[PDB]
Amino acid sequence: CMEKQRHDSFSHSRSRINAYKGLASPAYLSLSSEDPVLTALELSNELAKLANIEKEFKNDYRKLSMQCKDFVVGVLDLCRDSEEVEAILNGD
Amino acid sequence: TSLTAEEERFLDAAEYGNIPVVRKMLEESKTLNVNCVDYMGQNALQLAVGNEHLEVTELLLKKENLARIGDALLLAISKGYVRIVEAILNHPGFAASKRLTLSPCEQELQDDDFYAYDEDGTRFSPDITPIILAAHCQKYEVVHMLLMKGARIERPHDYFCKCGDCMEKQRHDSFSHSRSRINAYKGLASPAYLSLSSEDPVLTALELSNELAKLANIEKEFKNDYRKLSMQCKDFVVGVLDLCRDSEEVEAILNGD
Ligand SMILES: [Zn+2]
Ligand SMILES: [Zn+2]
Repeated sequence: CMEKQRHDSFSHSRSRINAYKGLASPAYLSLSSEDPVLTALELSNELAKLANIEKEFKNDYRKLSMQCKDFVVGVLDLCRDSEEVEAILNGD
Repeated sequence: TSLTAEEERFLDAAEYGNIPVVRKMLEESKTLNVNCVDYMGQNALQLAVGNEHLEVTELLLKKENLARIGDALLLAISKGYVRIVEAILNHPGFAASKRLTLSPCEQELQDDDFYAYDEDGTRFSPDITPIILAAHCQKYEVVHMLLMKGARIERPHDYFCKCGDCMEKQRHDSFSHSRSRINAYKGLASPAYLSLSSEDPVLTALELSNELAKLANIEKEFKNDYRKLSMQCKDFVVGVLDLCRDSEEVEAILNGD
């Protein structure tokens, strides 16, 4: 990370933004791992913290956290049974 | 894939609509059961219904023992395949049973995979009947067809009802109960269902709008849904009024018989 930071820091930030944009994809969120709603919530929190820290690409990280929030609310929304609602509102 | 070569050929012929190939495969073949489905795929009937093939769907429906016929009907109703809907309704399963009128969840013991979908659930909510789905889509032709069969969207009971059926539904899965009530009212408040449901549809729309507004006051949880449905009824009333071009039509709309 330090070697990447020494030269071309702008490309370093761009690469981090692109990697998080890949992680915060609804497709990647759903197909990446089991319990994708918890993963989406944790990733959204991490993106919000990074938006606080960076203070330069704040709109990008806010957009990505919005994508994660949209994924969480969309996964919740499609529930049509109470058991699905209970499973989403609390895991194993 | 657990499927064999001949059933793979039949499935691709049905999905791509190769009517001669499907007819050759399904006629006088000991093997190649018609209701062969992939592990996580679609039935031959579902393939021939999702892509409009009235001839292929009719050939599939010719076989007496076919699975997920109700799912094929729901797929055709969700779309505009009026001829496919008519063909599926002409099947002896719908004609000589209470299957069409009642919802997939509460029609019968539902042991047979009539309305069933790929593996676990149904294509739509288990509470959505064919007529409710048609009203949802505002399919005027399909709504009229289902009405001619006697399939009418039954009005849900009062919010404070205390009968045995409503209480039993309330005891477990109350969220699904509320979802079913919302879907039934969405079917009732369809402009298509409002117009084609009964005589004097403007009065029916006004009364239904008032009932929906009262329910929005009472529920305080799905207030936006009931406000949207009452807005749909108000739009229907104003639209029916608007199309008047003669004073007699205006007088008839502004006061009934
Ligand atoms: Zn590092
Ligand atoms: Zn009741």
